[PDB]
Amino acid sequence: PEVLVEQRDRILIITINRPKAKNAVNAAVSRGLADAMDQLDGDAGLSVAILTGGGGSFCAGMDLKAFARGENVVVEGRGLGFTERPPTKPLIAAVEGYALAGGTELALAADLIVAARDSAFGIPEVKRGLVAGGGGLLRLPERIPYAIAMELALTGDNLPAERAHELGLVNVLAEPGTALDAAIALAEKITANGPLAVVATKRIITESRGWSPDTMFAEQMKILVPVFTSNDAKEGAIAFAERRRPRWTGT
Amino acid sequence: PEVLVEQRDRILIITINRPKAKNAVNAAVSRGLADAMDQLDGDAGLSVAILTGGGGSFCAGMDLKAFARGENVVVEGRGLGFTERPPTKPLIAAVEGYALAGGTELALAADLIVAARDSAFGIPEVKRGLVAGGGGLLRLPERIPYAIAMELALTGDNLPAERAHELGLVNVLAEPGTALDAAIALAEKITANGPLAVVATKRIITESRGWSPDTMFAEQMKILVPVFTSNDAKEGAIAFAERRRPRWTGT
Amino acid sequence: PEVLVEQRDRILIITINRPKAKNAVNAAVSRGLADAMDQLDGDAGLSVAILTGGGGSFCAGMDLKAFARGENVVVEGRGLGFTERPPTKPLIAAVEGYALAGGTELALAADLIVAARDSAFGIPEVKRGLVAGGGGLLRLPERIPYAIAMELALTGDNLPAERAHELGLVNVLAEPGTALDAAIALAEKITANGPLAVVATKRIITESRGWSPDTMFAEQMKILVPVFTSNDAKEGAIAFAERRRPRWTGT
Repeated sequence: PEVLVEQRDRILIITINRPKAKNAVNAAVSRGLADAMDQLDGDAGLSVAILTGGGGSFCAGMDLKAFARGENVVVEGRGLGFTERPPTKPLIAAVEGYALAGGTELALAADLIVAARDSAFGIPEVKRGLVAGGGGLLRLPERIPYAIAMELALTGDNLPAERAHELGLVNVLAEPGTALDAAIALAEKITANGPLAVVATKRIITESRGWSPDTMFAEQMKILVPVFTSNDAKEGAIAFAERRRPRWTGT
Repeated sequence: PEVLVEQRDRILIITINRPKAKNAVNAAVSRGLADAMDQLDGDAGLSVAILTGGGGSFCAGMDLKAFARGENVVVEGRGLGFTERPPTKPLIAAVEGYALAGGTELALAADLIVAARDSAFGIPEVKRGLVAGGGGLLRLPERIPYAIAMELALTGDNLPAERAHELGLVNVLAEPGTALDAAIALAEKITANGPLAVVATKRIITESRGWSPDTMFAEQMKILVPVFTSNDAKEGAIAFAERRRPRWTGT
Repeated sequence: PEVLVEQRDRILIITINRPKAKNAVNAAVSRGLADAMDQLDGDAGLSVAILTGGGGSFCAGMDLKAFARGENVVVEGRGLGFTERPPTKPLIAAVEGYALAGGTELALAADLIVAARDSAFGIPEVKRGLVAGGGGLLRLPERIPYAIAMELALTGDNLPAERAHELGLVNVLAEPGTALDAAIALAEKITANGPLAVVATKRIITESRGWSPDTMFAEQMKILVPVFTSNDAKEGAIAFAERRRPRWTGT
C-alpha cells in the first residue's frame, strides 16, 4: 500500500509508503491521502491526524514519472491529495529529510509542522520552467515573511528547517529521526482538549481569513454558540472545579 | 476602584486594580476600561494610553466567578472592555506575569505590547471546552506566524514573553517588574511626535487591513490631506529647520 | 545623470547618483526610476533589476529642498518613482547606510531586499508632523510583524538591518560595502530560472493578495496554463533529464 494508515487512540497516523521514490505523490498516493482525510473527518473516534513520509524523507513532490505518463495525480476538488480541500480536524505534518515542491505544498495544507533539525523545504519549480500550483504560492506568503516566501519562490532554494522554525513555518524542531514522536506529543496535547472547541477554533481561524473586519465578530459568534451550549462545555467547567481530567463526549 | 486611571503629562496610565483576583475582568473592570478609553480619545490633553495590571500580573482573563453568576462582562459594542472597539489614539499594553485568555485578548486589542522577560501569554480556552471569542482567534494569526497562532489556539499552551518577542508579538522585552517604565519610555517617544500625524498613521494602518489594493492609495489620501494642511505640519518643518523641538497644537 | 543604468548580462543595475544629497528623490530621480523600470519590463533581454544608491547610502527619502520648491516628485500613476506601480519583473533593493522615509518606501516596493549589516530603515515622517504616504503604511505591516510595523510608524525610530533580517524584511545580510555584490548573486540565481515561470510566480504572489480563497485556485490556473504549455517548460524537462543547464528562450 502506497499510503499507510494507523489508528492510535484518537490520533490517525498517515504514512506515505513509497520510500524508494522518495515518497513522491502519484495517483495512488493522492487517492490514499484523500481517503485518509475522509477517514479522519468522518470517524467520531478520531481527533487529530499526522502526515509523515516513511524512511527518513517527507515527500519529493509530485512523482515526475507519473506526471510524464499522464496519471491523474490531481483529483478534482482535492488537488494533490488535499491541497485544495484541507480536512476540518487538525492535521500535523511531521517532516524528515526533504519536503520539496508538492511536498512543501502538502505541509502547507496542514495546520502545524513538526520538522527534524536536518530537514529542508523548498519550491524549486521555477528551476524547471514551471510554477508551484499546489497552493505554495498562496500559502507560503501567509506563513513566513512575504519577502522570504518571494525569495524561495523566485530562486527555488532550499529552506532549512532551523530557518523555517525561526520564520514561524515550523512549530517544533525535532531531533533527526524523531519528528514523528514530537508530532505525536503535539497531537496528544490537542486531543486532550475539547473536541468541539478544537474543531471550532480551527474553523474560526481558517474561515476568518476570508472574512471582513466589518462582520468578523458576527461570523465568529455563529460558530461559538454551539460550543458554548455543548455538553462538553459543562463537563469542562465541572472537571476544572473538581481539579480532575474532563471526559469529553464530543456533544 | 477596580480600574485606576492616572494622567501623567499627555499619557494616560490605566491599571486594573483587582490583584487578589489576578486582575480578571468582571463587569466593573470592563466598564472601567471602556470609560478609560473614552477619556483617552475624548481629552485633547492626552496622546497615548498604557494598560497594565497591578501587583505583577497583567490579566487572567474574564473573571470565572463573574461569568458563573451571569454578570454582563461583555458590553455590547465594546466587548471585553474594548476588544470589539479599540481606541483611536495609541494604546500600549505593559505585561507582567500572566496575560491569559481574555487577558491576551486585551493585549491584542492594543497597538503595542511591552512585556517582562518572565511574563507569559496564552489562550487556554479549549482546555475547558470553550473558544476564545474576544478577538484572539482573529488577531493572533495577524500578529505572529499563522502556524504558531494555530498551535497556541489548539493546545492552550503558554507563549513565554521571550518567544513572543522573537515572533513579533512583543515590541519591548523589559526586565521583570519594569514593564510599566519601558512602556512609558515608548509612550513618551510617541507623544513627542505630531499628534495628528500619529493618530492618522495608526488610522491608516488599522483601516488598511479592510481595504483593497485597488483603492488603497485613494483611501489613504483622504486621511493624508488634513495632516498635510495642518498647522502642526508647518510647525514641524520650521522646528526641524531651526534644529529645535516642535511645539504641537494638534491643529 | 541622477539615475545611472547599467546592463550586465540579463540584470539591470539602477543606481541613484545623488550622493551629496544622500540620494534623496527629486523630480529627476523619480522620472529616472520610472524610465528604468520601463526599460526592465520592456526589454526582452532583461530578467531582473537591482536598485541601489551610490556612495554608501541607499536613499534619504524625498528631497526636502525639492519638496519645498514644489517639484513634481510624485508622477501620477507611479508615485515615488514606482511605489504606486512596481515592475512586473523581479526587483531587488541593495541597501547601504540609511534607507529612510521615501527610501524605505522604495525598498518596500521592491520584491527582495539585500542590506548591509550596518544599514538602517525607518519611516520618521511623524517626527515632522507628517505621514508616510509612499506605501510604507500599507506594505510594512505585510512585510514584518504588525506590532513592529506599528511601532516604527508611531515612533519614527530606525530599524537596524540585523533586526530587519530577523523580522523577515531583509532577505540577505551583507557585509558593509558589499550589498550590491550580494544582490547580484541573488539576481543571478533568479535569472538562471525559467523567465516565464519567474514572472508568473511573482505575478501569482502579488496578485493573490487581492484575491479571495473562494477563487484563488481558479485565478491562479489562468496564469499557470501559458507557462505549462510554454517551449521553456519542455526545455526545462529535457535539460534536467540530460543533467545539463537549460537554455531558456522566454517562449
